Amino acid sequence: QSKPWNRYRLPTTLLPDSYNVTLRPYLTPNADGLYIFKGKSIVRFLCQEPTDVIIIHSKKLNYTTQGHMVVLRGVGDSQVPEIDRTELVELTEYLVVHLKGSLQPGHMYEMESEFQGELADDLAGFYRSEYMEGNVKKVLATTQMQSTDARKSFPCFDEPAMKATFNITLIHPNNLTALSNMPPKGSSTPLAEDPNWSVTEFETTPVMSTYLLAYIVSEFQSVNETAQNGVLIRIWARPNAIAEGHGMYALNVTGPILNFFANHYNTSYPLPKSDQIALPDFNAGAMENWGLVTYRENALLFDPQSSSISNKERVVTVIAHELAHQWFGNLVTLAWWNDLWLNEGFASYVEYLGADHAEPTWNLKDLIVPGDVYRVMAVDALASSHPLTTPAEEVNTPAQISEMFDSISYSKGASVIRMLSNFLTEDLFKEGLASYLHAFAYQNTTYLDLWEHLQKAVDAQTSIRLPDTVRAIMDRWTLQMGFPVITVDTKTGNISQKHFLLDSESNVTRSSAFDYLWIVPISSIKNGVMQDHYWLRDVSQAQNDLFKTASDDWVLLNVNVTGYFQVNYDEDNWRMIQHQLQTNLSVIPVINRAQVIYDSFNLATAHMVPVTLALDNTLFLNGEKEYMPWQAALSSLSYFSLMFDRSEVYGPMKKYLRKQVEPLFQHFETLTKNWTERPENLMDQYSEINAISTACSNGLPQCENLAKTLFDQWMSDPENNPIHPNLRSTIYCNAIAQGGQDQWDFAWGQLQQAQLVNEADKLRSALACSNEVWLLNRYLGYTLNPDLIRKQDATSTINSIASNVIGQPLAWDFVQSNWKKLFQDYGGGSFSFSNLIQGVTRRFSSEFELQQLEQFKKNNMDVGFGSGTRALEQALEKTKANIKWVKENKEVVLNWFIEHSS
Ligand SMILES: *[C@@H]1O[C@H](CO)[C@@H](O[C@@H]2O[C@H](CO)[C@@H](O[C@@H]3O[C@H](CO)[C@@H](O)[C@H](O)[C@H]3NC(C)=O)[C@H](O)[C@H]2NC(C)=O)[C@H](O)[C@H]1NC(C)=O
Ligand SMILES: *[C@@H]1O[C@H](CO)[C@@H](O[C@@H]2O[C@H](CO)[C@@H](O[C@@H]3O[C@H](CO)[C@@H](O)[C@H](O)[C@H]3NC(C)=O)[C@H](O)[C@H]2NC(C)=O)[C@H](O)[C@H]1NC(C)=O
Ligand SMILES: *[C@@H]1O[C@H](CO)[C@@H](O[C@@H]2O[C@H](CO)[C@@H](O[C@@H]3O[C@H](CO)[C@@H](O)[C@H](O)[C@H]3NC(C)=O)[C@H](O)[C@H]2NC(C)=O)[C@H](O)[C@H]1NC(C)=O
Ligand SMILES: *[C@@H]1O[C@H](CO)[C@@H](O[C@@H]2O[C@H](CO)[C@@H](O)[C@H](O)[C@H]2NC(C)=O)[C@H](O)[C@H]1NC(C)=O
Ligand SMILES: *[C@@H]1O[C@H](CO)[C@@H](O[C@@H]2O[C@H](CO)[C@@H](O)[C@H](O)[C@H]2NC(C)=O)[C@H](O)[C@H]1NC(C)=O
Ligand SMILES: *[C@@H]1O[C@H](CO)[C@@H](O[C@@H]2O[C@H](CO)[C@@H](O)[C@H](O)[C@H]2NC(C)=O)[C@H](O)[C@H]1NC(C)=O
Ligand SMILES: *[C@@H]1O[C@H](CO)[C@@H](O[C@@H]2O[C@H](CO)[C@@H](O)[C@H](O)[C@H]2NC(C)=O)[C@H](O)[C@H]1NC(C)=O
Ligand SMILES: *[C@@H]1O[C@H](CO)[C@@H](O[C@@H]2O[C@H](CO)[C@@H](O)[C@H](O)[C@H]2NC(C)=O)[C@H](O)[C@H]1NC(C)=O
Ligand SMILES: *[C@@H]1O[C@H](CO)[C@@H](O[C@@H]2O[C@H](CO)[C@@H](O)[C@H](O)[C@H]2NC(C)=O)[C@H](O)[C@H]1NC(C)=O
Ligand SMILES: *[C@@H]1O[C@H](CO)[C@@H](O)[C@H](O)[C@H]1NC(C)=O
Ligand SMILES: *[C@@H]1O[C@H](CO)[C@@H](O)[C@H](O)[C@H]1NC(C)=O
Ligand SMILES: [Zn+2]
Repeated sequence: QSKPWNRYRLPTTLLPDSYNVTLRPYLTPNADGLYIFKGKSIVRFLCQEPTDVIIIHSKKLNYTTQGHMVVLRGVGDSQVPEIDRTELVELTEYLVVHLKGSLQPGHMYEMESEFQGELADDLAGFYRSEYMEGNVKKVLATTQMQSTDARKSFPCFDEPAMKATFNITLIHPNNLTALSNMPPKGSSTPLAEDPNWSVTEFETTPVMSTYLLAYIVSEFQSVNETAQNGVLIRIWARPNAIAEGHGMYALNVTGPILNFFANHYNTSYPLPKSDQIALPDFNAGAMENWGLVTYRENALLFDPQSSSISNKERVVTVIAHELAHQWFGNLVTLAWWNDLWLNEGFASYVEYLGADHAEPTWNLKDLIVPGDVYRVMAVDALASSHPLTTPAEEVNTPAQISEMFDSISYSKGASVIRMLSNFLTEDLFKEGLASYLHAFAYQNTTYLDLWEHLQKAVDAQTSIRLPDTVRAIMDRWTLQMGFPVITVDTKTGNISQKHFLLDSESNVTRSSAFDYLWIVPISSIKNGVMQDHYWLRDVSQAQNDLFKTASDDWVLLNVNVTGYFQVNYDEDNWRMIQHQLQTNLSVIPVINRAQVIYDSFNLATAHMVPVTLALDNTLFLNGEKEYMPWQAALSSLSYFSLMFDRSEVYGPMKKYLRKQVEPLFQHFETLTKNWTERPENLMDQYSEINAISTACSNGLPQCENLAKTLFDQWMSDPENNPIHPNLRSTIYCNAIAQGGQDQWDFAWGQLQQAQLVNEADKLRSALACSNEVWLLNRYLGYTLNPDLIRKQDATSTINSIASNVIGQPLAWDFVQSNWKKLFQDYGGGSFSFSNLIQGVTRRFSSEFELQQLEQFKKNNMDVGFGSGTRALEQALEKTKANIKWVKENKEVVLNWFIEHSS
């Protein structure tokens, strides 16, 4: 038999009841420059099955406990066995307490320890974060337990189902504020041994998972609101950020969001208070710690004076996402990491619902389609994809756990759950969801538990009828990878499904229990009129008159793309759809106007329609005012720009896009009153942003003029920037492009003195738009100077230069030549050679450029490629694919653009 301390999963012989944890960060280094934290903990646990060994998680902790690493006591009048020895097993991250006798079933024990670890700047466990206020480097102490890092802060049974209550105490400098999951018990008191420190105890948590604990010591201040029901709401940030009002939007939306979810979940917010904190350079983005959610600054803070509308959208949705978890994930927790998709998928879906409550005019629910659905289909339409579900017994190590957090989990998770809610109807979905939350509150679940509760709700009504059980249906979408293309022959109404792969030559080797057949919910509209709903059963082919048309009619499947699939038609039907969009576009829902474009380009890639059919699907856009369909086109064509923008194809492409976008440009010119005032709602602001971007980058003289006027204006009065934050990135870029070193030097100055990251980002990126070789090269010369360009921004800046058709050869030469600086930057901070390689080689699409990539690889003898080693092979393989796609497409595409550019 194997020794349990060499297994990655904990025994089930002992379960925790409750913990006391006292942590003390030392925010002053020890002289060799080491930061530490000290801790003391007691865990009370119950013996379920007799055992002579206590196995608990511990990671990078030194123990200073008197005697062995722990002291062990009986609770009440329980006797305790003597300890034989305590040992640390690093691989499985265990503290192992060998006893001289056995613990007894039904008895409770208390295990006490004293310990310390590094308070490292490593964003893991209890860690430090350094940042600037004026001339002073500030250091705060914060946490990130997700997923398996609670054990790095104190010894604990560190699996999500082993829930317990926690009594947290922080010992901290007396002028700093201490925060945790729960409110403080009362006022802090001086530490007797050194009154320069204070002691803050927090109220007992509810029964909860280790990965959701948080505790923070900082100088941060807050804005506050007390909801009607007494729930205290705070936004925490740097003193200067709070003073500038940058927390106000977050504060504005939080209350409405929490209220939405309490109703949505039919369950009261389970905590006395809600803290949200903006952390500078929090690389994890956001973390849903129960009652103390952490965010990176740019995710939580908003500056009205400098920030675009998309910045506002990012804030409200990120908040909605993390707050969703305060019920789904935190109150009811998935028993194991193999089910992470359900948790993350669920939040990734309802983030739109919660945000929609806060901003009900913005139509935010739509954004899941571009943002998650089409995003994840790009990777789920590969042979190298994977099922949402993973057997629990395959997910053991901290590395395997981390692999759970990917695109499939979040975005497909969101997509399939949204499909589910839609085919059940939302009211039914909510009833099952409430039932599930009430049944399992403060406990753990698998996805089968959710299915079971949804089934209960289905079985309790008569109106919604399904072709099979909730499980059986969802099994098709969760146990196998990928998704079907549904193809309709409208002459007969024959309808088929096959596993959709972008690469029509690809070999799938992952087998499916279902032979890649799905049970598919199919909505459809015929001549602008909703039809009866239809289910494709697990068959390759079927027939229904729902999908059979006359010659003047059209049909269109998957209304609003609720279903996780793409749709192809016979050419006649495609043409009727096209005719419709050409003559009265408003007959077809805006999301579907986008879909037509998204799907057909994917179908063209897969060789299932000709590419010209996809391009025909953009012809209607000259009368399209709305954001989404235009965004579908821009996303689908960016590859065409990337392949062709150095070729004869490019002039007719530009000309075609100029023709298409001119009327939209004109529309907004009037609507915005000569560009003085933005459109009202989000979608229209977005459409305007894209229209100006598209107009300018394609050389519409009117947009070019606008950019010069505004940038000249700004330059004549630097302190009063006349350019609305929504339009900044285009106007900066186009105007630098048009100009010389005057514009360039001016924007360089602004960059150097910018206080706000986002504005710095815009400037950095616009500077790459110059059409002077000498400026781009000089600029390249700065990117490795950490005085002029932050290191974490160097490869980004190089990529932006590479993106400039003129800066392509300059960047490539620069990367080649200074590659001999992996050995400055695999050592001194990561660097992401991987993203740099992809960026600078993205364009490569000929034999000659392939020969160059090869010849550059012949610098294998030493230096190698570091974290970009795999990227470089991807590059050579992507280039081969580009070579092949350009030979197949260049002629057909050139002539289509010539033909349609007037
Ligand atoms: C986990 O932390 C809890 C909070 O520190 C502990 O509970 C507290 O124990 C204290 C003493 O052990 C009690 O404080 C006072 O101490 C005096 C000492 O002279 C005692 O007489 C008193 O009982 C007590 N105060 C009063 C008003 O009587 C606290 O009563 C108590 N706090 C609580 C219960 O909220 C837990 O003991 C500790 N857990 C373990 C396993 O050690
Ligand atoms: C947890 O305990 C670890 C093992 O006891 C500590 O790791 C040791 O850190 C020492 C530095 O504190 C290093 O030893 C020497 O330190 C002296 C002065 O600090 C220096 O003169 C030497 O350069 C250094 N010796 C060497 C060979 O570098 C040890 O490197 C290191 N030992 C091991 C086995 O890793 C941790 O510091 C300690 N952590 C905490 C938070 O308490
Ligand atoms: C958090 O919510 C607050 C309350 O809803 C918002 O406060 C609103 O700020 C608006 C922008 O500053 C103000 O709108 C207009 O500002 C112009 C500029 O001077 C004035 O001419 C207008 O008179 C004024 N509004 C009106 C209706 O005349 C609002 O005054 C103000 N609304 C309220 C109710 O106080 C915050 O904007 C919001 N914070 C963020 C970051 O979104
Ligand atoms: C954490 O604090 C809580 C709340 O004070 C402690 O809960 C008490 O537990 C004791 C001993 O089990 C019971 O007698 C009390 O009735 C509990 N009080 C409440 C309000 O539940 C809990 O024991 C503490 N945890 C640890 C490990 O000491
Ligand atoms: C908390 O107290 C510490 C110690 O007095 C203050 O930290 C000093 O701040 C000054 C600037 O005012 C620096 O020049 C010192 O080097 C700091 N010392 C240390 C160890 O950081 C700190 O400013 C106080 N913070 C608050 C919010 O009151
Ligand atoms: C959970 O939902 C139930 C059902 O809507 C709520 O209870 C209903 O509340 C309405 C509101 O006036 C009453 O008229 C109904 O008679 C109630 N139905 C039942 C079965 O009691 C309940 O308020 C919700 N709970 C939470 C915490 O949101
Ligand atoms: C994981 O969650 C399950 C429920 O999904 C917990 O099992 C329940 O425990 C409660 C309260 O102690 C009992 O009332 C139920 O009868 C149990 N349901 C079961 C066993 O199916 C289980 O305790 C949780 N696991 C851990 C380690 O806490
Ligand atoms: C639509 O589907 C039907 C089958 O369900 C196809 O009709 C069959 O054609 C085969 C040709 O070998 C005949 O042997 C069968 O007897 C036909 N079944 C009938 C007529 O009911 C038809 O070809 C399909 N048409 C499409 C996909 O355009
Ligand atoms: C398709 O999505 C659109 C939104 O893009 C839905 O239109 C919404 O309809 C509801 C009910 O009338 C209204 O609350 C919203 O005002 C509508 N928004 C807009 C922008 O029109 C439409 O309901 C969806 N269609 C289907 C069949 O689900
Ligand atoms: C897939 O197997 C086929 C055999 O039909 C082979 O021709 C092809 O090269 C293989 N690999 C790819 C990526 O197409
Ligand atoms: C276009 O269709 C919409 C929705 O069916 C309708 O209300 C509108 O009258 C139509 N417009 C024209 C110009 O026919
Ligand atoms: Zn999440």
